[PDB]
Amino acid sequence: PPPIADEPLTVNTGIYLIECYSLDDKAETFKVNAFLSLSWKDRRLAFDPVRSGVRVKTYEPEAIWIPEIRFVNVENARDADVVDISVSPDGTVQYLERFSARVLSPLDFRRYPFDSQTLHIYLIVRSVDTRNIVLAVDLEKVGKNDDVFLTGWDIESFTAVVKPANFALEDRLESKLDYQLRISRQYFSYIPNIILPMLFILFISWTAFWSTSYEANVTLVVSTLIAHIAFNILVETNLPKTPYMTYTGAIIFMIYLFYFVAVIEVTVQHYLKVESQPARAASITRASRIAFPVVFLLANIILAFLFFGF
Amino acid sequence: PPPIADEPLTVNTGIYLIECYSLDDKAETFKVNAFLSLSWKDRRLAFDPVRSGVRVKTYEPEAIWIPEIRFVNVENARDADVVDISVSPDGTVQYLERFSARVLSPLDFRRYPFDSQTLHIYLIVRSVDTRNIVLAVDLEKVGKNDDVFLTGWDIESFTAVVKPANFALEDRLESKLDYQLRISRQYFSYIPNIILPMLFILFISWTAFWSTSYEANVTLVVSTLIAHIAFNILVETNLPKTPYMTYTGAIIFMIYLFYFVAVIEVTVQHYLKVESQPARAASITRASRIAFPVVFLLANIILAFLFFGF
Amino acid sequence: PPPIADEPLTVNTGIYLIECYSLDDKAETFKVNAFLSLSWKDRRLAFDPVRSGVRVKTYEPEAIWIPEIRFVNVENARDADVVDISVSPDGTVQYLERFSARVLSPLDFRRYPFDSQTLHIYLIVRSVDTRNIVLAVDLEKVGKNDDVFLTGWDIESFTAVVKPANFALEDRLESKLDYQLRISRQYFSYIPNIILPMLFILFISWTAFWSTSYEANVTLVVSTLIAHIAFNILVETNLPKTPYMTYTGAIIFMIYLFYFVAVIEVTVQHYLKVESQPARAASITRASRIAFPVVFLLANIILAFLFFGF
Amino acid sequence: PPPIADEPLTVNTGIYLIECYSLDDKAETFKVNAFLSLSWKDRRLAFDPVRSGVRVKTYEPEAIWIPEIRFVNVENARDADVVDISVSPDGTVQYLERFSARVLSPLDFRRYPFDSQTLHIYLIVRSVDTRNIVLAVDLEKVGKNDDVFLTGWDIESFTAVVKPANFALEDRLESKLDYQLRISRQYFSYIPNIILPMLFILFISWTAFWSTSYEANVTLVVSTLIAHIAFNILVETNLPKTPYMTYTGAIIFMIYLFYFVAVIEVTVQHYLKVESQPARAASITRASRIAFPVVFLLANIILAFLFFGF
Amino acid sequence: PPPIADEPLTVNTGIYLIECYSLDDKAETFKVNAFLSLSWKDRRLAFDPVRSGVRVKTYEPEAIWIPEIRFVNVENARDADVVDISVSPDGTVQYLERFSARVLSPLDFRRYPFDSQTLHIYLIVRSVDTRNIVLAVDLEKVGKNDDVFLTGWDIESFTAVVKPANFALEDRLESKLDYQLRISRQYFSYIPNIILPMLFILFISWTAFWSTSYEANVTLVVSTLIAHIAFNILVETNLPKTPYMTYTGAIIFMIYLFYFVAVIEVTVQHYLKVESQPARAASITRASRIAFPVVFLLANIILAFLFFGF
Ligand SMILES: [As]
Repeated sequence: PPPIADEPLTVNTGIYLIECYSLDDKAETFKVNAFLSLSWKDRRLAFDPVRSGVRVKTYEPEAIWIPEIRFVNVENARDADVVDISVSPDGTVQYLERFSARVLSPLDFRRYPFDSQTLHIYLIVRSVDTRNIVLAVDLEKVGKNDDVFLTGWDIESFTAVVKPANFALEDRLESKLDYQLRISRQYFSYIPNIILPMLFILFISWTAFWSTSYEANVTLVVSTLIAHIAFNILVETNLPKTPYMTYTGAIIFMIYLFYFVAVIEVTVQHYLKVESQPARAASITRASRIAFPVVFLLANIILAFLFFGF
Repeated sequence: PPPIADEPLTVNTGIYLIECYSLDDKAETFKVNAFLSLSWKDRRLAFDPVRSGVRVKTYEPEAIWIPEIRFVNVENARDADVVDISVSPDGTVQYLERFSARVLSPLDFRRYPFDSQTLHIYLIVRSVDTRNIVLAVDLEKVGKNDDVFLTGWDIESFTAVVKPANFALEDRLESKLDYQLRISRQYFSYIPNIILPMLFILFISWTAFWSTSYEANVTLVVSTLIAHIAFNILVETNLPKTPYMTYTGAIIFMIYLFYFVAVIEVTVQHYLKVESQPARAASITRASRIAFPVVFLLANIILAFLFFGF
Repeated sequence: PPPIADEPLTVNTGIYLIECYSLDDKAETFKVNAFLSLSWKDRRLAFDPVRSGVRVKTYEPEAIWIPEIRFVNVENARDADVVDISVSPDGTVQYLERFSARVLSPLDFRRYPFDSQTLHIYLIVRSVDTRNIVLAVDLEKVGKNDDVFLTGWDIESFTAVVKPANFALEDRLESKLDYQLRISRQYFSYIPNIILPMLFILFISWTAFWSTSYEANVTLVVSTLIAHIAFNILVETNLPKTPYMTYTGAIIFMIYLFYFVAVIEVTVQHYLKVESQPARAASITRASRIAFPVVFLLANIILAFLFFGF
Repeated sequence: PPPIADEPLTVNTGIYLIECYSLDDKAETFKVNAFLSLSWKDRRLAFDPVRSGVRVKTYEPEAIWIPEIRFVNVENARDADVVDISVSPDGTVQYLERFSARVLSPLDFRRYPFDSQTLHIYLIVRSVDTRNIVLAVDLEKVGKNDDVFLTGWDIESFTAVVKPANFALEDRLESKLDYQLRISRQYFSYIPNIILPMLFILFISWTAFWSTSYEANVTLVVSTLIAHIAFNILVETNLPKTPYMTYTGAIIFMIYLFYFVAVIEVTVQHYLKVESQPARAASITRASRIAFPVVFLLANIILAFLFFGF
Repeated sequence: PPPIADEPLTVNTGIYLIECYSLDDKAETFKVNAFLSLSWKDRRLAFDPVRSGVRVKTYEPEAIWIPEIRFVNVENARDADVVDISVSPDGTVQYLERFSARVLSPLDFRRYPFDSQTLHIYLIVRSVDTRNIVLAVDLEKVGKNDDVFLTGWDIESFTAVVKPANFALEDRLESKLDYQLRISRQYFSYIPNIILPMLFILFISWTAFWSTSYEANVTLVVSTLIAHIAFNILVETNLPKTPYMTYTGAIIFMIYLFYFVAVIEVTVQHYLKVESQPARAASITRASRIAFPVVFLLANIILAFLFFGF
């Protein structure tokens, strides 16, 4: 029984994030528990303040006509309990629910450990024989507590795109709003636990530039190459199959090279020291001790620049 | 209370993919959230536009008779909320729901990292005492947004087989339609993370063709063979037990060989260099340095051709 | 309101597997989505074909009395939507639902990678003041599509034990039926990925029978022993804690020995070659080169026979 | 509308375990699916057998007053469907539901691999203005099938403490019963997969008591110490953070020592063989070959005794 | 239909923890099952003890007006069954439910293995046209059994902040209470399983201060460094991405250093012993044997003090 109008009826929205959690980088989802605040004029139930009852009248959902506000990017039906409904005299309705649903917004792992994100929540609404435009009421959208969690993410700002996007979808127009959740990652625990350890093994790797024993140079460059897989694999696991290239996947891969040419040297410092030409060998080995850490720290300035600096 | 007809009543279908996600290579499933668009003439509730009400009359599901459209290949009951029902004058019904269910379509991992897929959604409908034929209405089947996600897959085309398949199933005929979702994989993250690293270790493996120390040749060929298991195991994990042979399972296995004959050589370059016949040894070792990388790159053109080229 | 009878009322059952999936070796469960087909004579609602309406009358569940058919070996309440109910003239009822529940049937991993299974679905029904006997109607039990999936398993046959098992359970007799799903595993991906790789490392292991360097023989036999744990652990993970012995757990363990005595040899080929008695040493080493691969392939014929051949 | 009585009304309980499963050592829970059997005299609905109807009258739950029997140690609300209600003439009610809930009973991992357990299910009931005492009816408590599963546990006995525990809880007395599920673990798969492999590596560890090469003794004692972590870590994972000491955590830890002093020896057999005093060295090494396996098998008799024998 | 009052109506709260469990360090949640005890004067249904019925009258929830008490920090809607409602003569209501919900309270891993925690449960209540103030009744808040579990945590005290926090939230004041659950961790299983094993490997690490073989010193210091990752990774897994530094993450990282300088020494004890200057080498090696374990145990007093002592 929709509110007989003279034009496209505006429904006024708003979301108060109460709880945020389980951001799942693999799945590219995250769970939210918030308030949903709808309101619209349904003159059809305006009500003579003095003549009867009081300032505002309380209805159960079954009584009033309520707009079907579906969330767009959600796994399942949003999971909402109704908090209160309050019809003002002029026929204005005040709806408030408290839903909790897991939201499917994409993430950009291009700078992985040092990435900032922008999550979305949507809200469409399909029309009947009066059109429905949704729009935001920013006093109910200051949604976000001073307790909004989201482990391992700094939360920057919950805003929303005031202007809705009105489509035609199957001979019935819908109206979609964009609620924006901006977050930066807490890179850090990525250092003592990934970056640093990763580097350390790389350095030991090429301690075999001050060594002559092939036996203890393969026992050296090869042992460390293994541990790098232990890190490549550790990192690769908590991260989805991007069709593009990650920052850490870059360096984690660039690293794979400095182990190949590392193993190339140790190898050549021998077919060239069993060829009785140690003239050359400890000339090369001697060089490597510079070329490598340089080319590296060089290729990291090259690489790091390539991602953040551009 | 089904619509009294003069022949098999046609129900007109359509699916607008809203969200796509969690394609699960192991489970051979994927989750979809879409619009379901049904429509049929139920002359039984045609309604004198002028004489009463308006252009089109809105019903709740309980009022009208609605056709039971079950999805065929689904784990559980499809999970739908109803968006709107609109009976036209002539007795034509306009049904629209917005379901979300996880769909069990098979995948062909024969070219694994470089595979294209064709997912299916089904929709049967069993008949009563008027026969039901389903068929597609292509304005509600343009289903698929410009936002359809499906991480790590390029989505090519959502179409549908116009001609339904009508069975006899238990003394009651059913009608099944075929909705087709064609996707190609985003192979790539498979290179810096699998293929390349995998190859690199293989090359280091046979750096022991320019070495004479058995000690550092086993510390060499054997250490790399381990890391290959680290990749065989990593790859074997995100991939089901195909009764056939994968492409990467091919080369990942072909590889296992170039480590066995590699370890064969290093081994023989010694029972033949402690047999005071280094005449032969460094004749073999010398050859291996070619035979191997050739036979390999040869067997990869042979293998690769065997899969893609045929 | 149960159908007043003159004897134990027979309810006629049937299950059409529509979808099969998520067989979970660890959990010993599997999920099924099928048709449930019940039927019984309730003369109490026979209905004068000519005198009124038509050939058959359609009821909602609330109207008719329907038998409580519970599935026995199920995690939770079976998850069924009703497809149609059709009372024939003589008072015969035609019930059809389409449930989906996850089923707890045990598996026998005794031949693990090469095992065939026999899954069960149950269906009890408890009685009131007329006894209920269930029994199968084999036209609704041809249940199983030509699309029944079950990844990594060949499906052999869906049948059912016609004769029900009628118990006394708490001063009320119940009647249970046995629906049988027979499957063989798709052993194979177990070869290029487990068996073969496992063997290869074992062979390299005992390449140290043609070597004299203890340094490169422990670097040899020990490195491979590690990789075998990487396989024991890989295999042990996707497999429950059987109180009995698995086939692959056999050979995977038999293998642990050929590494212990392998490491015994290399070890003794030294306290007996530093004891200036290489007379003996390269007599033993020389032998091992046969004893081992023989005793092995021997113990595998012994072992394999012990499991399959008996 | 509770049954007007002359004293504390006894409600008669009973539980028929139908299914048992998912015992979760980490979570200290387990799932059960059983019958709940309640019964009480509500003279208020006694009913003249001859005068009307029949022997016993069937009610829906809404009609009768039923006692709120909550399970105490449960994660969520118990998940029950009602099987039948049958009021006898004298006003006696026969209630039967078939719930399934996951139960939070603690476990004692003190003897871990060789531990027996005693699970609990509770059932309280709070009173109104007639007191409620619960008590057991042992014909409906023989609950437990001949099919009760519980993977990896031998089920010994389902009994119940006849005398209830009646508290005062918030100015209203409750009555709690204790249903006892006694199980022993199927230790075994813990031997070929943990205990044995664990020991084997320990033995190889100290094969370096018959060796003199420090290079191949560290390559020896150290490589095995790693693999022990692979087992410490494997075992530690499927086991919660006990504030006390596990048996296997004992020996798994005692083991850590025999690798420290093992590495101590190999180390000292060298700063004492490069000190040109091999007089002593191969005197120690010689001793270790006994002290170790003895002190070990000794400390295991000491340790094992300490846990089981006391 | 809220209770017509003369001022802000006080609702009297209380929570009897019945069950506690699944504290999830990664998720920063925990599950609780307790009694919720509300009470308020609704003079509107006072009732002439003598004139009618009895001492107290029992209502179903639908009859009375009940206050909407939502829990604040909860994932989903709290999951409550109602235990009893009892209106006293004066119009006093006695409400009692038994909810079970999972609670999102944050934890401070700053002292990780040796940390004490303070969990929160909240309870807001929004007002209508009489204000609602909640407040605690400490006879229904002694909530907590003598059976409160919470595996791997010692439970210290369940109390509550008597003075509520009254906000203005969207032109309607709410009232929030703070229920406090204080727990200390059962550090311990962290020693035989983490701390000790971790240390042991560190000690073996630097057994290469009494060794001269580079081959057996890298096979030494490097093998142990790996095992440390096996522990860093084991520990890092059951612990969230703190933006701050953990205690064990400190020492687990401080440790990474004593392996780098350890490997630095062994390395330098060689480019300085192949430089025919063993004068210096076995002067350094000799020193390390002290500097290390000291600087360590020193840096641990330094470190441990830095966390607990301040
Ligand atoms: As190694």
